[PDB]
Amino acid sequence: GSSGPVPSRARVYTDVNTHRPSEYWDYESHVVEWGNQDDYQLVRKLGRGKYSEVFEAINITNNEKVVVKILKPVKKKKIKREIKILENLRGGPNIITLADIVKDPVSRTPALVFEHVNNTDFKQLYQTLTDYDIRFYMYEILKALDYCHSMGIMHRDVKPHNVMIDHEHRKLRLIDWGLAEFYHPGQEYNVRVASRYFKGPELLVDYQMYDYSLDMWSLGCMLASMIFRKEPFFHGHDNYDQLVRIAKVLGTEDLYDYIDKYNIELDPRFNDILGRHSRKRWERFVHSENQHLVSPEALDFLDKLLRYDHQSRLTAREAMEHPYFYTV
Ligand SMILES: Nc1cc(Br)cnc1N
Repeated sequence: GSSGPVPSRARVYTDVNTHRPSEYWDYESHVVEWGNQDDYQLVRKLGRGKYSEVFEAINITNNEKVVVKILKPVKKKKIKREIKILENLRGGPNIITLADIVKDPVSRTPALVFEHVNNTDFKQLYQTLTDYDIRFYMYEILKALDYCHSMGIMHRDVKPHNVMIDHEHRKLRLIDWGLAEFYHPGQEYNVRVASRYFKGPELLVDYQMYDYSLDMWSLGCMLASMIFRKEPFFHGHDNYDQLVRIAKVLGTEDLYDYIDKYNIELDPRFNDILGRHSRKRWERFVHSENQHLVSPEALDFLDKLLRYDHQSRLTAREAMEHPYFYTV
Protein backbone atom coordinates (compact mmCIF):
# COMPACT_ATOMS: atom_id res chain seq x y z
CA GLY A 1 0.00 0.00 0.00
CA SER A 2 1.62 3.24 -1.31
CA SER A 3 -1.38 5.08 -3.01
CA GLY A 4 -1.73 8.10 -0.58
CA PRO A 5 -4.98 9.46 1.04
CA VAL A 6 -8.31 8.91 -0.76
CA PRO A 7 -9.75 12.29 -2.05
CA SER A 8 -13.04 13.68 -0.65
CA ARG A 9 -15.46 16.48 -1.45
CA ALA A 10 -18.42 18.19 0.25
CA ARG A 11 -21.83 16.55 -0.36
CA VAL A 12 -23.49 20.04 -0.65
CA TYR A 13 -22.49 23.39 -2.22
CA THR A 14 -19.53 21.51 -3.78
CA ASP A 15 -19.05 23.77 -6.83
CA VAL A 16 -20.47 27.14 -5.59
CA ASN A 17 -17.06 28.89 -5.79
CA THR A 18 -16.08 27.08 -9.06
CA HIS A 19 -19.06 28.72 -10.80
CA ARG A 20 -18.36 32.21 -9.51
CA PRO A 21 -15.97 34.76 -10.98
CA SER A 22 -12.55 34.96 -9.38
CA GLU A 23 -13.32 38.37 -7.79
CA TYR A 24 -15.59 36.63 -5.26
CA TRP A 25 -12.99 34.23 -3.87
CA ASP A 26 -9.62 35.72 -4.78
CA TYR A 27 -9.15 37.66 -1.55
CA GLU A 28 -5.42 38.33 -2.32
CA SER A 29 -6.60 40.61 -5.24
CA HIS A 30 -9.23 42.39 -3.08
CA VAL A 31 -8.58 46.13 -2.61
CA VAL A 32 -9.46 47.28 0.93
CA GLU A 33 -10.57 50.92 1.56
CA TRP A 34 -9.86 52.04 5.18
CA GLY A 35 -12.06 54.82 6.66
CA ASN A 36 -11.17 57.25 9.50
CA GLN A 37 -11.45 55.69 13.00
CA ASP A 38 -12.09 59.24 14.47
CA ASP A 39 -15.86 58.51 14.03
CA TYR A 40 -15.57 55.86 16.81
CA GLN A 41 -14.76 56.47 20.50
CA LEU A 42 -13.42 53.42 22.40
CA VAL A 43 -15.30 52.81 25.72
CA ARG A 44 -14.01 49.48 27.18
CA LYS A 45 -11.97 46.34 26.41
CA LEU A 46 -14.12 43.23 25.77
CA GLY A 47 -11.27 40.77 25.22
CA ARG A 48 -7.80 40.10 23.86
CA GLY A 49 -7.10 37.49 21.18
CA LYS A 50 -3.80 36.07 19.88
CA TYR A 51 -3.71 38.55 16.91
CA SER A 52 -6.43 41.10 18.01
CA GLU A 53 -7.91 43.38 20.75
CA VAL A 54 -11.72 43.78 20.98
CA PHE A 55 -13.37 47.00 22.27
CA GLU A 56 -16.89 48.25 22.91
CA ALA A 57 -17.19 51.69 21.28
CA ILE A 58 -19.60 54.49 20.38
CA ASN A 59 -20.15 55.74 16.83
CA ILE A 60 -20.04 59.55 17.46
CA THR A 61 -22.15 60.29 14.31
CA ASN A 62 -25.32 58.43 15.52
CA ASN A 63 -24.63 57.75 19.31
CA GLU A 64 -24.92 53.96 18.68
CA LYS A 65 -22.82 51.23 20.32
CA VAL A 66 -20.43 49.21 18.09
CA VAL A 67 -17.63 46.69 18.55
CA VAL A 68 -14.12 47.65 17.30
CA LYS A 69 -11.64 44.79 16.60
CA ILE A 70 -8.09 46.19 16.39
CA LEU A 71 -6.01 43.67 14.40
CA LYS A 72 -2.29 43.02 15.09
CA PRO A 73 -1.12 43.20 11.37
CA VAL A 74 1.03 40.03 11.50
CA LYS A 75 -0.38 38.64 8.17
CA LYS A 76 -1.87 41.00 5.48
CA LYS A 77 -3.19 38.06 3.36
CA LYS A 78 -5.12 36.86 6.50
CA ILE A 79 -6.62 40.38 7.02
CA LYS A 80 -7.67 40.46 3.30
CA ARG A 81 -9.33 37.02 3.67
CA GLU A 82 -11.38 37.96 6.77
CA ILE A 83 -12.58 41.27 5.18
CA LYS A 84 -13.49 39.63 1.87
CA ILE A 85 -15.45 36.88 3.66
CA LEU A 86 -17.21 39.42 5.95
CA GLU A 87 -18.18 41.57 2.92
CA ASN A 88 -19.42 38.48 1.01
CA LEU A 89 -21.55 37.38 3.97
CA ARG A 90 -22.67 40.87 5.10
CA GLY A 91 -26.40 40.90 5.81
CA GLY A 92 -26.79 37.10 5.95
CA PRO A 93 -28.91 35.49 8.75
CA ASN A 94 -27.20 35.60 12.22
CA ILE A 95 -23.86 36.58 10.65
CA ILE A 96 -22.09 39.42 12.47
CA THR A 97 -22.43 42.64 10.39
CA LEU A 98 -19.21 44.33 9.40
CA ALA A 99 -20.33 48.00 9.64
CA ASP A 100 -16.99 49.63 8.75
CA ILE A 101 -13.25 49.14 7.99
CA VAL A 102 -11.05 51.83 9.54
CA LYS A 103 -7.54 52.87 10.64
CA ASP A 104 -6.59 55.17 13.53
CA PRO A 105 -4.88 58.23 11.91
CA VAL A 106 -1.77 58.04 14.18
CA SER A 107 -1.22 54.24 14.57
CA ARG A 108 -2.46 53.24 11.02
CA THR A 109 -3.58 49.96 12.70
CA PRO A 110 -6.20 47.99 10.72
CA ALA A 111 -9.53 47.77 12.64
CA LEU A 112 -12.88 46.21 11.90
CA VAL A 113 -16.14 47.75 13.12
CA PHE A 114 -19.07 45.45 13.92
CA GLU A 115 -22.63 45.74 15.17
CA HIS A 116 -22.69 45.44 18.97
CA VAL A 117 -24.23 42.42 20.61
CA ASN A 118 -25.27 42.55 24.31
CA ASN A 119 -23.83 39.05 25.09
CA THR A 120 -24.08 36.96 28.30
CA ASP A 121 -20.93 34.84 28.67
CA PHE A 122 -21.68 31.12 28.10
CA LYS A 123 -20.16 30.26 31.57
CA GLN A 124 -23.19 32.21 33.05
CA LEU A 125 -25.84 31.69 30.30
CA TYR A 126 -25.73 27.96 29.39
CA GLN A 127 -26.75 26.91 32.98
CA THR A 128 -29.99 29.02 32.64
CA LEU A 129 -31.12 27.62 29.23
CA THR A 130 -34.20 25.34 29.03
CA ASP A 131 -34.69 22.40 26.56
CA TYR A 132 -36.53 24.91 24.25
CA ASP A 133 -33.79 27.56 24.52
CA ILE A 134 -31.12 25.00 23.32
CA ARG A 135 -33.34 23.90 20.37
CA PHE A 136 -34.03 27.58 19.44
CA TYR A 137 -30.35 28.76 19.59
CA MET A 138 -29.04 25.63 17.81
CA TYR A 139 -31.50 26.39 14.96
CA GLU A 140 -30.20 30.01 14.84
CA ILE A 141 -26.55 28.81 14.47
CA LEU A 142 -27.75 26.36 11.75
CA LYS A 143 -29.29 29.26 9.75
CA ALA A 144 -25.89 31.04 9.86
CA LEU A 145 -23.97 27.87 8.85
CA ASP A 146 -26.31 26.81 5.98
CA TYR A 147 -26.01 30.40 4.73
CA CYS A 148 -22.20 30.68 4.85
CA HIS A 149 -21.80 27.09 3.46
CA SER A 150 -24.17 28.11 0.55
CA MET A 151 -21.81 31.09 0.06
CA GLY A 152 -18.84 28.69 -0.28
CA ILE A 153 -17.32 29.51 3.09
CA MET A 154 -16.42 27.27 6.08
CA HIS A 155 -16.15 29.07 9.45
CA ARG A 156 -13.59 26.59 10.92
CA ASP A 157 -13.87 28.07 14.47
CA VAL A 158 -17.38 27.21 15.72
CA LYS A 159 -17.30 27.33 19.60
CA PRO A 160 -19.31 29.04 22.45
CA HIS A 161 -16.93 32.07 22.51
CA ASN A 162 -17.73 32.72 18.78
CA VAL A 163 -21.52 32.63 19.30
CA MET A 164 -22.82 35.95 20.77
CA ILE A 165 -26.28 35.67 22.34
CA ASP A 166 -28.53 38.55 23.50
CA HIS A 167 -30.88 36.28 25.55
CA GLU A 168 -33.30 39.13 26.46
CA HIS A 169 -33.92 39.79 22.72
CA ARG A 170 -33.36 36.11 21.60
CA LYS A 171 -30.76 37.38 19.08
CA LEU A 172 -27.71 35.28 18.09
CA ARG A 173 -24.63 36.23 15.98
CA LEU A 174 -21.82 34.00 14.70
CA ILE A 175 -18.59 36.05 15.05
CA ASP A 176 -14.79 35.89 14.45
CA TRP A 177 -14.43 34.95 10.78
CA GLY A 178 -10.61 35.24 11.05
CA LEU A 179 -10.09 31.49 10.49
CA ALA A 180 -12.82 31.15 7.78
CA GLU A 181 -11.87 30.03 4.29
CA PHE A 182 -13.32 29.55 0.80
CA TYR A 183 -14.22 25.94 -0.03
CA HIS A 184 -12.67 24.66 -3.33
CA PRO A 185 -13.26 20.93 -4.11
CA GLY A 186 -10.01 18.94 -3.84
CA GLN A 187 -8.14 21.73 -1.98
CA GLU A 188 -5.78 20.63 0.81
CA TYR A 189 -6.21 22.89 3.83
CA ASN A 190 -4.12 23.60 6.95
CA VAL A 191 -5.36 21.30 9.77
CA ARG A 192 -4.17 23.77 12.49
CA VAL A 193 -7.57 25.53 12.73
CA ALA A 194 -10.44 25.57 15.32
CA SER A 195 -10.01 25.45 19.12
CA ARG A 196 -8.71 22.12 20.60
CA TYR A 197 -12.01 20.93 22.16
CA PHE A 198 -13.98 21.59 18.93
CA LYS A 199 -11.41 20.20 16.38
CA GLY A 200 -12.89 17.48 14.13
CA PRO A 201 -11.23 14.02 13.84
CA GLU A 202 -10.19 14.98 10.23
CA LEU A 203 -7.96 17.72 11.72
CA LEU A 204 -6.55 15.44 14.47
CA VAL A 205 -5.55 12.63 12.02
CA ASP A 206 -4.08 15.32 9.61
CA TYR A 207 -6.64 14.75 6.76
CA GLN A 208 -6.25 18.00 4.76
CA MET A 209 -9.10 17.55 2.19
CA TYR A 210 -11.85 18.64 4.57
CA ASP A 211 -14.97 20.74 3.94
CA TYR A 212 -18.06 22.49 5.51
CA SER A 213 -18.72 19.24 7.50
CA LEU A 214 -15.91 20.36 9.92
CA ASP A 215 -18.34 23.05 11.27
CA MET A 216 -20.97 20.33 11.87
CA TRP A 217 -18.54 18.37 14.14
CA SER A 218 -17.83 21.64 16.12
CA LEU A 219 -21.60 22.32 16.42
CA GLY A 220 -22.08 18.74 17.78
CA CYS A 221 -19.41 19.42 20.45
CA MET A 222 -21.34 22.56 21.52
CA LEU A 223 -24.66 20.65 21.56
CA ALA A 224 -23.20 17.80 23.68
CA SER A 225 -21.79 20.30 26.20
CA MET A 226 -25.17 22.11 26.42
CA ILE A 227 -27.53 19.08 26.76
CA PHE A 228 -25.17 17.18 29.16
CA ARG A 229 -23.90 20.26 31.15
CA LYS A 230 -20.31 19.07 30.60
CA GLU A 231 -17.91 21.84 29.45
CA PRO A 232 -16.02 20.99 27.31
CA PHE A 233 -17.55 17.65 26.20
CA PHE A 234 -14.25 16.26 24.79
CA HIS A 235 -11.54 17.49 27.20
CA GLY A 236 -8.17 16.86 25.52
CA HIS A 237 -4.95 18.21 27.09
CA ASP A 238 -3.20 18.43 23.66
CA ASN A 239 -4.11 17.71 19.95
CA TYR A 240 -3.12 14.01 20.18
CA ASP A 241 -4.91 13.51 23.52
CA GLN A 242 -7.99 15.24 21.96
CA LEU A 243 -8.47 12.28 19.58
CA VAL A 244 -8.15 9.82 22.52
CA ARG A 245 -10.96 11.71 24.40
CA ILE A 246 -13.14 11.35 21.25
CA ALA A 247 -12.20 7.61 20.96
CA LYS A 248 -13.21 7.02 24.63
CA VAL A 249 -16.80 7.91 23.53
CA LEU A 250 -17.12 6.93 19.83
CA GLY A 251 -14.89 3.84 20.25
CA THR A 252 -11.72 2.73 18.40
CA GLU A 253 -13.49 0.30 15.96
CA ASP A 254 -15.23 3.15 14.03
CA LEU A 255 -12.00 5.22 14.11
CA TYR A 256 -10.06 2.47 12.25
CA ASP A 257 -12.98 2.19 9.73
CA TYR A 258 -12.65 6.00 9.09
CA ILE A 259 -8.88 6.04 8.55
CA ASP A 260 -9.23 2.87 6.32
CA LYS A 261 -11.99 4.47 4.19
CA TYR A 262 -9.66 7.46 3.42
CA ASN A 263 -6.37 5.50 3.51
CA ILE A 264 -5.07 7.86 6.26
CA GLU A 265 -1.66 7.20 7.85
CA LEU A 266 -2.14 7.55 11.65
CA ASP A 267 0.72 9.45 13.28
CA PRO A 268 3.12 7.21 15.36
CA ARG A 269 2.41 9.49 18.40
CA PHE A 270 -1.02 7.76 18.67
CA ASN A 271 0.59 4.25 19.07
CA ASP A 272 0.97 4.22 22.89
CA ILE A 273 -1.96 6.59 23.83
CA LEU A 274 -4.98 5.44 21.72
CA GLY A 275 -5.57 2.05 23.34
CA ARG A 276 -8.83 0.11 22.75
CA HIS A 277 -12.23 1.60 23.58
CA SER A 278 -15.81 0.36 23.20
CA ARG A 279 -18.44 2.58 21.54
CA LYS A 280 -20.44 4.28 24.36
CA ARG A 281 -24.24 4.72 24.23
CA TRP A 282 -25.23 8.44 24.36
CA GLU A 283 -27.68 7.59 27.21
CA ARG A 284 -24.58 7.01 29.52
CA PHE A 285 -24.09 10.82 29.74
CA VAL A 286 -27.61 11.46 31.17
CA HIS A 287 -27.59 12.42 34.90
CA SER A 288 -29.95 14.08 37.42
CA GLU A 289 -28.48 17.55 36.63
CA ASN A 290 -29.05 17.34 32.84
CA GLN A 291 -32.01 14.92 32.26
CA HIS A 292 -34.43 17.87 31.75
CA LEU A 293 -32.37 18.93 28.63
CA VAL A 294 -32.01 15.42 27.10
CA SER A 295 -34.58 13.57 24.90
CA PRO A 296 -34.56 10.66 22.35
CA GLU A 297 -34.67 13.35 19.55
CA ALA A 298 -31.65 15.27 21.07
CA LEU A 299 -29.61 12.03 21.24
CA ASP A 300 -30.55 10.96 17.68
CA PHE A 301 -29.52 14.44 16.35
CA LEU A 302 -26.25 14.41 18.39
CA ASP A 303 -25.39 10.90 17.08
CA LYS A 304 -25.88 12.19 13.50
CA LEU A 305 -23.38 15.11 14.05
CA LEU A 306 -20.66 13.40 16.12
CA ARG A 307 -19.35 10.85 13.57
CA TYR A 308 -15.70 10.33 12.61
CA ASP A 309 -16.65 10.18 8.91
CA HIS A 310 -17.03 13.83 7.82
CA GLN A 311 -19.12 12.68 4.78
CA SER A 312 -21.61 10.78 7.08
CA ARG A 313 -22.45 13.87 9.25
CA LEU A 314 -25.69 15.85 8.65
CA THR A 315 -25.23 18.99 6.48
CA ALA A 316 -26.65 22.21 8.05
CA ARG A 317 -29.77 21.89 5.76
CA GLU A 318 -30.39 18.21 6.72
CA ALA A 319 -29.84 19.20 10.40
CA MET A 320 -32.56 21.90 10.10
CA GLU A 321 -35.05 19.16 9.03
CA HIS A 322 -34.38 16.93 12.12
CA PRO A 323 -37.29 16.13 14.56
CA TYR A 324 -35.26 17.82 17.38
CA PHE A 325 -36.34 21.15 15.72
CA TYR A 326 -40.10 20.38 15.22
CA THR A 327 -40.90 22.68 18.22
CA VAL A 328 -39.01 25.73 16.72
N1 LIG B 1 -17.85 40.50 22.19
C1 LIG B 1 -18.56 40.94 21.09
C2 LIG B 1 -18.00 40.84 19.80
C3 LIG B 1 -18.79 41.24 18.73
BR1 LIG B 1 -18.07 41.13 16.98
C4 LIG B 1 -20.07 41.71 18.93
N2 LIG B 1 -20.61 41.81 20.16
C5 LIG B 1 -19.88 41.43 21.23
N3 LIG B 1 -20.45 41.50 22.43
